[PDB]
Amino acid sequence: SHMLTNLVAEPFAKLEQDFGGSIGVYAMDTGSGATVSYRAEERFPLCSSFKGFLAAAVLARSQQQAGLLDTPIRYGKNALVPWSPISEKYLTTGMTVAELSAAAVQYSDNAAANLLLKELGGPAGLTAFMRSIGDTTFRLDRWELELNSAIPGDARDTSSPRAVTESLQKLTLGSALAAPQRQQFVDWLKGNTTGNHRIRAAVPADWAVGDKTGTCGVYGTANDYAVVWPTGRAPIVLAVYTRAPNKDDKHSEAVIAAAARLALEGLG
Ligand SMILES: O=C(Nc1nnn[nH]1)c1cc(-c2ccccc2)n(-c2ccccc2)n1
Repeated sequence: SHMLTNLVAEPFAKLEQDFGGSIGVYAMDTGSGATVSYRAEERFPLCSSFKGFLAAAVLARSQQQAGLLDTPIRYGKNALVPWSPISEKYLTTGMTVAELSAAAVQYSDNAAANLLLKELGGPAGLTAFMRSIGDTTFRLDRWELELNSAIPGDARDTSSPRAVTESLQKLTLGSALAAPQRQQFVDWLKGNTTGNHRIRAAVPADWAVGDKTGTCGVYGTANDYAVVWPTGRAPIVLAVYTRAPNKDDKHSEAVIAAAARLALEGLG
């Protein structure tokens, strides 16, 4: 589908010129097979958007570990990382593995993320899971909050919008997860609360959307990926990532939404 990529090439370049940074977009229409690419193979910092794959990784481990999702996890005050709005409310009680996973996806809870990263063997364990579903691009290298440095040219804690999309499609529509675990992942993504102004702001009001956002902040680095379900039609999977050369460059949610629109425009 080289035709549709060329259709939106000039609009995408004008958008990233207005933003003053780089924009990486990949989108595939599972109803036709048409794809749109713009910097889709370049590396962008994952930021918080890794927590979606972190939850899918926990779901795959629950398959051969029955009752993993129900295992209570108690944690002290030192386990609290800045921006842990869900975990700091159960500090005196604890939470379940499934609760921590839903908090990491839907609220980007950081203490919950590090607690789950520890459950999987650290960032290498999550990287191991993505390789095991066919993703050779994804890599996680550090924990919260070190993974958010978004240093120009640093491949640590990065993936490509295409690999993100391809892996998201495998885990939400393909066979990387079993039918029970697949629906829970889609359900966790559908209930995300942090993405109202990104991909969700780019789709019609009747579309069902599951997404996970990321906001390094520095270097104008923010992102969003989603599986969107048009009414009575096959779903589209897409990923939109941005970065910028200067540490104090500001990210733009509006730019992310506008990029999600141009990709849907490219696919129809
Ligand atoms: O990515 C993020 N958030 C999100 N976006 N979409 N969903 N969640 C996100 C949040 C934060 C953060 C900010 C303040 C306090 C605690 C954490 N940092 C962060 C962490 C360290 C250095 C620079 C940025 N990055």
